[PDB]
Amino acid sequence: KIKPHGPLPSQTQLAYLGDELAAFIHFGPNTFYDQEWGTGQEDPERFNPSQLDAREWVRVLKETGFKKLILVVKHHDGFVLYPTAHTDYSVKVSPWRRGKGDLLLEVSQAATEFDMDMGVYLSPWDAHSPLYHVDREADYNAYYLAQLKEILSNPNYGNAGKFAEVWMNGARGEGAQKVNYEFEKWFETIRDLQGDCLIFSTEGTSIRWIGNQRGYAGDPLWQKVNPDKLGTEAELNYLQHGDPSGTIFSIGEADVSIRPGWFYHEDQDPKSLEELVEIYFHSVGRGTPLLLNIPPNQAGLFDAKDIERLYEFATYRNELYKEDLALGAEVSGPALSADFACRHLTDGLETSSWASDADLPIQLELDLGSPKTFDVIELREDLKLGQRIAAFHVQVEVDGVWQEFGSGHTVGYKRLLRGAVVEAQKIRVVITESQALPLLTKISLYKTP
Amino acid sequence: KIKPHGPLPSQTQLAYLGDELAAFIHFGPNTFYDQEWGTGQEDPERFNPSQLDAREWVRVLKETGFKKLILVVKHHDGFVLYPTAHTDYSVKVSPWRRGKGDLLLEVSQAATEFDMDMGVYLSPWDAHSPLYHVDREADYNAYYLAQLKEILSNPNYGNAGKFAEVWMNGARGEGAQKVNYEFEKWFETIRDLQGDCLIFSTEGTSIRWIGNQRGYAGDPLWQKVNPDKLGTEAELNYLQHGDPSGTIFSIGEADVSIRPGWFYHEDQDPKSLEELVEIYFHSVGRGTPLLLNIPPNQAGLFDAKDIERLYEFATYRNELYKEDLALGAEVSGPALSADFACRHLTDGLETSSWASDADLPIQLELDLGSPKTFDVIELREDLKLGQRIAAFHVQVEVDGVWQEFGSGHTVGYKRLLRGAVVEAQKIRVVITESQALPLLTKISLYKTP
Ligand SMILES: CC(=O)N[C@@H]1[C@@H](O[C@@H]2O[C@@H](C)[C@@H](O)[C@@H](O)[C@@H]2O)[C@H](O[C@@H]2O[C@H](CO)[C@H](O)[C@H](O)[C@H]2O[C@@H]2O[C@@H](C)[C@@H](O)[C@@H](O)[C@@H]2O)[C@@H](CO)O[C@@H]1O
Ligand SMILES: CC(=O)N[C@@H]1[C@@H](O[C@@H]2O[C@@H](C)[C@@H](O)[C@@H](O)[C@@H]2O)[C@H](O[C@@H]2O[C@H](CO)[C@H](O)[C@H](O)[C@H]2O[C@@H]2O[C@@H](C)[C@@H](O)[C@@H](O)[C@@H]2O)[C@@H](CO)O[C@@H]1O
Repeated sequence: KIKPHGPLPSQTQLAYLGDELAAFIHFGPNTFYDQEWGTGQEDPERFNPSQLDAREWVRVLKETGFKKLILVVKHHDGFVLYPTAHTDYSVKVSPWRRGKGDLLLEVSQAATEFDMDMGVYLSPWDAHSPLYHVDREADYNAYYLAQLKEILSNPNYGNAGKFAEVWMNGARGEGAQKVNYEFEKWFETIRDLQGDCLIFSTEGTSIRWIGNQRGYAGDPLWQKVNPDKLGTEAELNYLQHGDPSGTIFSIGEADVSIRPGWFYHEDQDPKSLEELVEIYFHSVGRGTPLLLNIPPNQAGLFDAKDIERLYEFATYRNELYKEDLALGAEVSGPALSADFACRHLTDGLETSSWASDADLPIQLELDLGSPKTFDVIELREDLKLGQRIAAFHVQVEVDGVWQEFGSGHTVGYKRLLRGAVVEAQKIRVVITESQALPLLTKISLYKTP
Repeated sequence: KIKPHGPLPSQTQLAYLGDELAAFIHFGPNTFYDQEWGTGQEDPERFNPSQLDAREWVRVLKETGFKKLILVVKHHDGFVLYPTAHTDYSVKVSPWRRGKGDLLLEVSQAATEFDMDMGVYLSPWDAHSPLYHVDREADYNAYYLAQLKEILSNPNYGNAGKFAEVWMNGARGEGAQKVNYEFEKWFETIRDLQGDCLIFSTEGTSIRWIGNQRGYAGDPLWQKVNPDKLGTEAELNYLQHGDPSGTIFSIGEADVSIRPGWFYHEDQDPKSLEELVEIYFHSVGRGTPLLLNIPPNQAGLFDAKDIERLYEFATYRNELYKEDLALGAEVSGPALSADFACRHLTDGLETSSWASDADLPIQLELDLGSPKTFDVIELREDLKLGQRIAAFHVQVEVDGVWQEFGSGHTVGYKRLLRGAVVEAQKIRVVITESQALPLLTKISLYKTP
């Protein structure tokens, strides 16, 4: 047996890493006020998306490869998009659905139909609530917690009653009240109702912020941190790269809007395909999920251009992965045992993996059997045994000279590394630094479309 | 009052950093044999450029903003491109210029005319020389040394007899003799003849390899290293990022070819303008020089496409820097003294700088006086006092919300950081990690053409 190394991921964490793509939905009063942050003074009468079709949101996301939908149900403005018992500042007083509307239910029904996992974003900062004050913070915490209970205990919310992620945004305006949150009590309730449901927060939960809203994970990206170096004043580079000596497994989730803003603005356009592809390689291609925000318009529909762009992005990915040019390639180099043999890297069996306790550097050489043309290499670690690799490089033989293809720090769950398009038959993967004996589950090669 | 921090750059190091752009020329038997490496078996009869014109090489490089030209005078194949006294394997037995050719002379004459600084590449690995053998190590070292003297002592070579850089490539083929080099003796002779002349080597000299041939400097890029971690087995990431605790100032030179290969190949084309721009931002824009290789063809001329590409590249840079949108902006934040005032960051005077010993984070806010449109910020440290900054980020105010523009690790001699195109009047530069109290000499803003 190989012993584990470092902090190990939970099954829910591994599941998210495997899923890769999640969608965010920011929609609410801000959409009608053409703004990014609201004050809590917005008029509920303005909230009337009469053409809203939550099933279309879910259908398009499902068809374009998203595996989770994180819905904003209360942004910083404090307007609640389901009929909570706990405030009057909700859809109950809006004309939408004649006051009888429940956006969390509408989305949940569609998600259940499509087997789309659900997340829920409930803003800690609340610019509306009279309880949002240091002098009333116990009451505000009870309000927040009561809403968690309403959302997470109702079998009609979630994907068949299940939530996969809870989002606790760390943002608060200059000159807001400095309310402190009862995080542990909140986390306890989340477990009680939803088990190992992932939580995004400023604290030492299973998901952290990557430290930017550009969709950019660092290299290295260690999916681990020490919770005592988080909080609202966590260093951006600490979030972006993680901690080589981290004590908990932590996914640095890469959130980014398809538009400049999180909410829909008529005068904005979605990112180009080119732009989304760069994001993809720097998020999913660095071993962390991409959480891409798609904001419905004032009608309650995704914008036509955004929809087109999501199908274009899905096509791109489907084409990228159409053929693994490394499948069945002969692999040589050191290997711990037959059970961890080199051939496990290209055998297309996800139940087989390679490992070596040899001295570094470790050099794996692939022979594709004939010259093939590629510009992407994919490597994967076995994170059930912990993240280990800290430096590697790749070379390709060109006219009898071993030339560089590219280099990196970490591998993680999955690392895509691009290089110049090359026609080659022999490739070397060289592991040069690792915290423990390296394991890899797969080496793949692709040509970008 | 301010004490220096860390290893300080030499005058020659600072001059190169200020110059930013160097050209490389790989030309020789390999050009005629359509290969990247040679064996020393190449036939000197075949070395016969129809129309070589070094003045044209120099003219174009000068007009396109290059400040130094590093010329290969002997590649791994061992063929010497000046009439050396120390081997018969040279242009003396070539039909070029009826056996009387001297490529170093032709280049130096033109370089002297155009005041183009000169570098020389003399390959340590020599596949031809009968002295290149462990049994004949001292004889090979004496051969290499004698050639350094031929090159570096002759007033007709260099820019008016001066060389700015000597290049000692670390590459050697796997099969080759394991000759060791008399580095210290070589460096002493280089100092005797050429003073502070920069040296690129695998050892602890003034220039190191960045660790790839893609034109990519890391972030961070510490322009310093510990010589005990260099040699041929230096880790690539160590070269690419430098050493936060480095003991010598070291420029990680970013060398890259305009083509896939270093030598000219008929079937290859130059990089796009877009590709060169990306390289630029990741080399010069991360505080290190770009050394761009332009290989003459079999006629001894630069390819017409390569030339056009060099002009397009120069045009781009000229446009980019045409207007500094931050000039004269009001700058607020902590400052060490009147001598180090905030206003020095945008006063246009290269002799005024800012510093602060305030507790981190240090926040500098610029007010441009009116909304301006930009997508690049430039920061510079004062490396005469040592490299210090280890983390910073930049924010811009958009509709009363402070939004991120971008973040990084190091600044160094010069850091360009691109962000989404924004129209803003107010920007914040926030320094969050620094090895000693931070200094900056300038903040500039540009719009990419
Ligand atoms: C309008 C806008 O761009 N605001 C950002 C703010 O984004 C927040 O998160 C996004 C997803 C969206 O819901 C926004 O409306 C919301 O304000 C950024 O806040 C960070 O957001 C990330 C998620 O991307 C985390 O939630 C993180 O904890 C937030 O940073 C915290 O709060 C900031 C105000 C700072 O105090 C920061 O140091 C904290 O960690 C902030 C990022 O600076 O930038 C705009 O405010
Ligand atoms: C054909 C080719 O691409 N060769 C590279 C080789 O490039 C060398 O340098 C360039 C500029 C050109 O003159 C090539 O003909 C020449 O072989 C690379 O060698 C590294 O080169 C850099 C400069 O870019 C430094 O000179 C560095 O010291 C070299 O690496 C050393 O030698 C290698 C063979 C490895 O042992 C390496 O770890 C050493 O540092 C190498 C890079 O691996 O790749 C091709 O051979």
